Amino acid sequence: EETRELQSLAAAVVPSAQTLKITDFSFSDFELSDLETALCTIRMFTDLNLVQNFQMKHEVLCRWILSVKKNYRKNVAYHNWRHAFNTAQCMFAALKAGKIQNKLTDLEILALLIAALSHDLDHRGVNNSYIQRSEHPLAQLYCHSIMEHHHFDQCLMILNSPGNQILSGLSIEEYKTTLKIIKQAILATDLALYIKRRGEFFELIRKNQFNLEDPHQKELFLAMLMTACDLSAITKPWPIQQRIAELVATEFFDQGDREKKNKIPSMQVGFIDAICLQLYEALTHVSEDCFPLLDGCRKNRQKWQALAEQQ
Ligand SMILES: [Mg+2]
Ligand SMILES: [Zn+2]
Repeated sequence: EETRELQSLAAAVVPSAQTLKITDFSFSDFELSDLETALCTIRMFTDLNLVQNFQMKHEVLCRWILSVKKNYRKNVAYHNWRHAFNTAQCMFAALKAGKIQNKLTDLEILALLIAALSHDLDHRGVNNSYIQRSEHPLAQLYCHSIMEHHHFDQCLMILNSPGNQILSGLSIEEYKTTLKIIKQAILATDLALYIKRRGEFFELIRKNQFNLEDPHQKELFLAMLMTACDLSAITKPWPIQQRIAELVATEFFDQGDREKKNKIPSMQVGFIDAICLQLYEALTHVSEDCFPLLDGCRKNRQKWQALAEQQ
């Protein structure tokens, strides 16, 4: 923890969302410093009116952002702070440009932004087995989103750390509700759960029966939205997506955790067809203004497929 970094961040001016380009679905962070990503994150909380509605003190929000960033591992090629930051930025764009904000309560928005920023906390890389030391070595197949429970645990620890309590201003009831939504939001990032619930979502939509007013359906939508944001690197402009695919590959093969480009195109096409395309199609139906995520995903499939056919 750099007291210098905190002082620096807390005293800095925070440019507008438009100046920071965070309202753009095509947003990239390659040109940004860590400080710049922290400032963008402050703007996200501010423009979603979370700072006002829940009386967050500036220094506390600043300290919390820095604690979150610090608890991601910089030696992990893809699953690091930049991934979480980008997941949060997609959530912001989906709520604003995507116009999903007016469809949710203030607590759901608050929880979704916190969850997006915290969903992969302390990730050690996909090529590194997550070991649950608190369970028997022969009985470690809970598969009940074990790593995600760990990410949530990390999130709660930071939310409760001295000087980092950004939810201090909520009443006890609001606090319990918010924690519950954050927890379900983080667990939703387990792709296994996404695949398990995909069916309902797609069916409900197929029959114009999707009712966001239904508590069960709304919870379902929040889970789908988290997945859409977690996977959004797949919708980025071509040069950015190539870079992001490169990072994932590195973490997977070169043990960027703690044959290649040649196999990447086929792999991205497969992932787009098996998981991504349908999700963004469904999201666009919920909110047409989310179309650019779908457009971006389709454009990338064609680019990767072309390379797959070897140019
Ligand atoms: Mg994850
Ligand atoms: Zn993730």
